[PDB]
Amino acid sequence: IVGGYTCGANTVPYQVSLNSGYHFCGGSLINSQWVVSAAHCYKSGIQVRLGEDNINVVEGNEQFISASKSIVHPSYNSNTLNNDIMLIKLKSAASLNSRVASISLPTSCASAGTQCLISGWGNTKSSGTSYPDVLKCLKAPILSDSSCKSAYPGQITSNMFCAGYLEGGKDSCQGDSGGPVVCSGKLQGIVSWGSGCAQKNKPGVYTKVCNYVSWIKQTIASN
Ligand SMILES: NC(=[NH2+])c1ccc2nc(C(O)(O)c3nc4ccc(C(N)=[NH2+])cc4[nH]3)[nH]c2c1
Ligand SMILES: [Ca+2]
Ligand SMILES: [Mg+2]
Ligand SMILES: [Zn+2]
Ligand SMILES: [Zn+2]
Ligand SMILES: [Zn+2]
Repeated sequence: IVGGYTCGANTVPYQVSLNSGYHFCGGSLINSQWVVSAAHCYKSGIQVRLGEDNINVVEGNEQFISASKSIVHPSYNSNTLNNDIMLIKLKSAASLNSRVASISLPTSCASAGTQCLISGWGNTKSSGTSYPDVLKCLKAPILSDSSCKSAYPGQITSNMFCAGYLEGGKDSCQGDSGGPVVCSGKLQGIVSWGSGCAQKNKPGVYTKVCNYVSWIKQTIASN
């Protein structure tokens, strides 16, 4: 996350860290047994880490659980990143508390203008590499699809939306990947892609989760 701030320990209780021997992506807990993340974060051998803040220090509120199954969206296009969402099932159900909580899926999609919270342990330098050990937050509004499409002509579909600052400076970045974008209490986006990070006129692109609620509910009930 570039131009963000330190969230604070366990202030984003639904945030997860996907670890395959090191943190590689983020994700969101949707109930005690399932996590939603991005399909471009797909790997085999994933361990989910809940209650994290400093991912390099066992501070006491973590739960480390292995994934029993991963389901990448059936129409995921790795070339365009259209339908960039995946579901991970845990081997054991997590114990939810103040520090580990699930986030609610939306009833409707959110409007442009709406401010959201995005978080992750991803890169924090636009030009450089600096990876943080504690969770970083960023508040950004959803941009109109018009400015999104102008920034990325012929690359945006109806399953994506942009959020950010066209002036540059603030953005999610690699590592934040799969992470949450919460606006008004609902999970509305998944950190998917961008052009570099925090570049002017190159806002972040997010998966539009409100278009996947029936797939998510049907998939978790039958698995
Ligand atoms: N080595 C790894 N473990 C790793 C993990 C995830 C990655 N994801 C990318 C990316 O290439 O897929 C990537 N994810 C992005 C998310 C947001 C923005 C943005 N808003 N500018 C840009 C991004 N680029 N590389 C990655 C490398
Ligand atoms: Ca920790
Ligand atoms: Mg994240
Ligand atoms: Zn990359
Ligand atoms: Zn990238
Ligand atoms: Zn990524």
